[PDB]
Amino acid sequence: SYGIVVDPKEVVKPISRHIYGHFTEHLGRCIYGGIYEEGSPLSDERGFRKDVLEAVKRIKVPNLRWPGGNFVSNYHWEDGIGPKDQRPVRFDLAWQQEETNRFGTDEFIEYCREIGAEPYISINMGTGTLDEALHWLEYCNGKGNTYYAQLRRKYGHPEPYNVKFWGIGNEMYGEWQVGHMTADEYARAAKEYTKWMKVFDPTIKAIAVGCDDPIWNLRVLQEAGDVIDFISYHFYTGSDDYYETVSTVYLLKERLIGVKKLIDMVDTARKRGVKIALDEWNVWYRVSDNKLEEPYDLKDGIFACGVLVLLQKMSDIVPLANLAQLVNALGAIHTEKDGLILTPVYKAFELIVNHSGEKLVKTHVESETYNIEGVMFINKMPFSVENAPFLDAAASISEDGKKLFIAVVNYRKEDALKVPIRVEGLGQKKATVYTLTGPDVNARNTMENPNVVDITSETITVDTEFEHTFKPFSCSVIEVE
Amino acid sequence: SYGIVVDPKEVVKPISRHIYGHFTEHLGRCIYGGIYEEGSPLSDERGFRKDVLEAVKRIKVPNLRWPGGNFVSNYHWEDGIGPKDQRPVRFDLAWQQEETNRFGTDEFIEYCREIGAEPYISINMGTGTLDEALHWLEYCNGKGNTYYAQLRRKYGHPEPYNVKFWGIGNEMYGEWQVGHMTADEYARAAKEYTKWMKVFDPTIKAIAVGCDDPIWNLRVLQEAGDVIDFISYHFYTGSDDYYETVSTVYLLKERLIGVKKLIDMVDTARKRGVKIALDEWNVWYRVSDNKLEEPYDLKDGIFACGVLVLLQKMSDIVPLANLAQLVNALGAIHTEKDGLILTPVYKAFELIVNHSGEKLVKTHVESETYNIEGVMFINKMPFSVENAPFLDAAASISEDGKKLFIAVVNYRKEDALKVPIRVEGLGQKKATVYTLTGPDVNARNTMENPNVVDITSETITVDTEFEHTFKPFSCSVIEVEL
Amino acid sequence: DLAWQQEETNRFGTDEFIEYCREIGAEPYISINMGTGTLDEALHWLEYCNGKGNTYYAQLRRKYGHPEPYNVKFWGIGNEMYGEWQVGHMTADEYARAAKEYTKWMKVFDPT
Ligand SMILES: OC[C@@H]1O[C@@H](O)[C@H](O)[C@H]1O
Ligand SMILES: OC[C@@H]1O[C@@H](O)[C@H](O)[C@H]1O
Ligand SMILES: OC[C@@H]1O[C@@H](O)[C@H](O)[C@H]1O
Ligand SMILES: OC[C@@H]1O[C@@H](O)[C@H](O)[C@H]1O
Ligand SMILES: OC[C@@H]1O[C@@H](O)[C@H](O)[C@H]1O
Ligand SMILES: OC[C@@H]1O[C@@H](O)[C@H](O)[C@H]1O
Ligand SMILES: OC[C@@H]1O[C@@H](O)[C@H](O)[C@H]1O
Ligand SMILES: OC[C@@H]1O[C@@H](O)[C@H](O)[C@H]1O
Ligand SMILES: OC[C@@H]1O[C@@H](O)[C@H](O)[C@H]1O
Ligand SMILES: OC[C@@H]1O[C@@H](O)[C@H](O)[C@H]1O
Ligand SMILES: OC[C@@H]1O[C@@H](O)[C@H](O)[C@H]1O
Ligand SMILES: OC[C@@H]1O[C@@H](O)[C@H](O)[C@H]1O
Ligand SMILES: OC[C@@H]1O[C@@H](O)[C@H](O)[C@H]1O
Repeated sequence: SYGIVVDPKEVVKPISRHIYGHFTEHLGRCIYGGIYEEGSPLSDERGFRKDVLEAVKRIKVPNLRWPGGNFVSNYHWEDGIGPKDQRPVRFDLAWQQEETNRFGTDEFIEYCREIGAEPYISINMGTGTLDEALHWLEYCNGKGNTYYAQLRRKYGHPEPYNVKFWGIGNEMYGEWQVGHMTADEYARAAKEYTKWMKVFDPTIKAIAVGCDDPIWNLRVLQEAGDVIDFISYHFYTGSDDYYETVSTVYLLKERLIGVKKLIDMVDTARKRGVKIALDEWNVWYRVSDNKLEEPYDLKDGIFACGVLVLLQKMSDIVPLANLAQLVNALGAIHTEKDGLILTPVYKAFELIVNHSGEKLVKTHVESETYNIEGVMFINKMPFSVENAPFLDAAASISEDGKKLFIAVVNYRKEDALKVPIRVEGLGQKKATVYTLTGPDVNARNTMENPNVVDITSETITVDTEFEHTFKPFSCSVIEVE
Repeated sequence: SYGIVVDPKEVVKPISRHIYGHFTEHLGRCIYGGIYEEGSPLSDERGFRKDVLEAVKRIKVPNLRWPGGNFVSNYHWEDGIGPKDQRPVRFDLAWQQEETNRFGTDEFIEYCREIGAEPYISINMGTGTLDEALHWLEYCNGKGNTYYAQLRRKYGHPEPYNVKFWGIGNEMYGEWQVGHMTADEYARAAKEYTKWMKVFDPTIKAIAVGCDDPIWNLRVLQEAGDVIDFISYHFYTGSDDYYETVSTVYLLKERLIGVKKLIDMVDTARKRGVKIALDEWNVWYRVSDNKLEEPYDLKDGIFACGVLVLLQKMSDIVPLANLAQLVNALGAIHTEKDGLILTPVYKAFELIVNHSGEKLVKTHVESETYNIEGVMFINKMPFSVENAPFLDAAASISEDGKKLFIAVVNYRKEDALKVPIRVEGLGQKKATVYTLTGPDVNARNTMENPNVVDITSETITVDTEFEHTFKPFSCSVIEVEL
Repeated sequence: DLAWQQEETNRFGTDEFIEYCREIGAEPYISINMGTGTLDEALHWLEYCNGKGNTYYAQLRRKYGHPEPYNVKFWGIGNEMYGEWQVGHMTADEYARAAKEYTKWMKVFDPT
């Protein structure tokens, strides 16, 4: 009833490196007090929190999304460039804060270079214009003599930033968004912005706004599916119950398959190979204010491990994903003036991203399954999932072919699971198992106790067949050879 | 590389018995000269062709759809009831033929009763009205003193017919349909007709029209997803090329998953458990006239075996399917005045429905796969399929738990496959393999040679592990006592 | 009659009109009713006039005295359907769709 079979010689498909993306919005203390804090003793002279930097570098961010989120739909990017003391203070409608614009495009790009991430910029389609977006693109990517390319040089960067990922609006369907649009308006607008941005720089990838309204999605695909590269999906989940939280990995799975099928049903989109960008996702159900400082526990970190494992298996369909968000706001990392906490959501990335290959290999998993009905998100919406596995895994190998990584999530709350594992043609060797778990499903890290939830390692002896006991509510990578 | 592991003690889900249903339209010689031929030396006292009747009983039809198809969207069911001599001759717009109406509701129900099939009636939403559909339903199902219930009694049938399946229109999106509608029109009308019909008889199942247009499907699910029970899907396929034909089993599979996910995306539909009725499907690509006598070959019968195995594994999403059509028109069975021909499409049904269980059990298949880019249907539309298997299987067990059926399709065009099969906890014993096969991919049965493509039986010995050599382009059922 | 507010006895009808046409040597040109009429009703008029087979309305023309088809060549698909004075008047989109529908099925029955 439980077992795992891996064939390292059978490569199924690449795993897109962008599944491990992140997102920082100008919301609460995400940016100001989070990644950035002028005159914190913990910041360098650019204002970057150095302790945050060290934690972000450790999870090897492939791409970073900015600046929103709801914020970008009332953000004018030119307010954020040039001599800092000359930048206007603006009232942000989305989260109802004064915004000083001291963190703006050039500082965001500097932050990306620092951490090694590809910038992923979202444009303003609420109060912004086509010209305004093309100017932002020209500023970042232009290598000619246009005014905004010159302006980037004048402000201290001769070389183009080459921003590759551009988000065509944020959540333009929602009544909460400034300048929100109907399906027809947004679909025509997404086609218009995308096609002209691509006339200026044909190398960019454009992410168009998707949601759960299947008519919305289809209008977007029908109208813009000849020029866009992704349609985005946002997924937020969770409740006080353990199984109700972690099972929604498998709800997310069905949601994604649905969006994929929509793409399949629009010839031009199916033919260009439009894909999905899961560009916002996390647990989010406890907090509902303008700071969103959700206190993640181990339960939430197991959900996060389950998503990363899922994306390794589905990255051909969903090559771009971005946890919402990096710091403080729905934060993987929580900061205080005098330190930081690494939540179990952070730990999920610290585990998977440091123990994972570039190619997915044939993995066949035997598992008991369960059915569940629960609630999710801040409004406690009911959902159900059928046949969610208690045990799930994905095996990957490194580019060179020297290392095998078997990630295993044991969702069982109540019991450890002894699992026979088979690996075809594997010698008999030593391997390290890295395990994320904690003392109970509501365990948390604090300033006082920063490692209640942490990754432990043990050496084990491995063969073509072997068994391993996986603790309850845990995720482990068996790193071999 | 190729292998099959079955666990007969792990029951995955039931297999809906309605996946093997059939469809007879008033099209060309499907009815007149097909199932029904008044005065033929081959017909009984009701005018039913007896040779056809024997062939239809052999495939254990679980439900039979009638009378269309494009036909029904200009059919007035009252034209086909009462003393046959007084039924009016009509010009059928769909297929441009005079319809004498000598085969109508009472004859159809009698036909269904004779073959043991549940009737499935489509209603006319092209030229018909709400009243007219209500009256048809009252005639068939009314147990009271209403005019139409009394009329059914008067014409010789006191007991109500209890027709369970009702088709809410046919292909109402297509410009070829008489009275075709926009999506918003049809979605509102489907809601209106279904809801009042269920006020008269809450026990019926309503099938609403779906297609390949996702906006159409979603209007229908959004507007009527609170009252309909199924959304229908039609699937026609085929080309001259062997792989282009059989691989579209797997195009269908993705089309179905598509429509299922549309249902998932409409909360009222999803919560009501709205399913798919694949209520027309076949190979159709050679003939384009008003008679549609598509000359099915073995390649086409292999596509059909592939669909039935697929439906065994997906019947929880697609519990109702109907091959189009039973006789002559896209015909599984082809008739002439002096006999009939069983096509390999008919043989697919002969094989699977006689050798299959009621519950699907755990079946893991190893198979090499292939990708293809082809054309399909009379207009040769391009399609592509990714990772179609060369080998597929579904294992099922009988209701009592005492017979195992392992259906296996070898799609390879040229080579036999010796496949290792494991059945968990099986003793060593004898079993029978029933195999639908023929000499080449284009083989056909004829009047002169009715058995070129047919089902063979042989004893083999099985055990917990055994092997069997499966002919190329063949389907087999290994039937085992447990 | 709603259009001219008169009692219409119908003592002059299709058969008398055709007979009048044959008397004067004119091709009949018949306008159909798209106000209170239906597609079936138009098709039945056409079948009565032009059918040469065994359809109910062809037989009906024979029963009333005229075994040979009338072969009416000109059919008016509606009259002034845009006008508010017309019974059952239509918008452009409604009339356009209906004209296509009536015309195409009438021509399936008689393509001449
Ligand atoms: O991540 C918080 C908010 O979630 C989504 O509703 C918005 O795009 C973002 O501003
Ligand atoms: O803000 C998170 C939201 O919950 C869903 O309704 C919104 O569309 C999704 O983006
Ligand atoms: O109820 C709204 C919830 O917000 C979204 O992320 C969840 O998917 C949606 O179901
Ligand atoms: O094969 C299972 C799912 O159905 C397909 O359409 C999706 O691409 C895939 O992830
Ligand atoms: O498993 C833990 C990760 O692997 C190491 O390289 C990272 O620094 C460490 O945190
Ligand atoms: O501690 C875990 C770190 O990640 C591993 O890859 C490093 O070698 C190991 O020391
Ligand atoms: O739910 C599907 C049903 O399961 C079987 O028991 C019935 O015969 C079949 O029609
Ligand atoms: O079965 C042939 C025709 O195919 C479909 O187009 C129609 O519903 C049916 O009349
Ligand atoms: O008649 C078969 C047809 O080809 C497809 O476009 C139609 O919708 C389908 O019903
Ligand atoms: O021309 C298209 C073919 O008719 C339909 O049945 C096929 O599915 C459709 O793709
Ligand atoms: O047939 C099983 C299909 O696989 C999944 O991708 C769909 O949700 C489910 O209907
Ligand atoms: O395998 C063929 C079928 O099994 C027997 O009952 C059927 O009559 C026979 O034709
Ligand atoms: O002939 C094959 C028929 O199918 C079986 O069930 C019958 O016994 C067998 O004779």
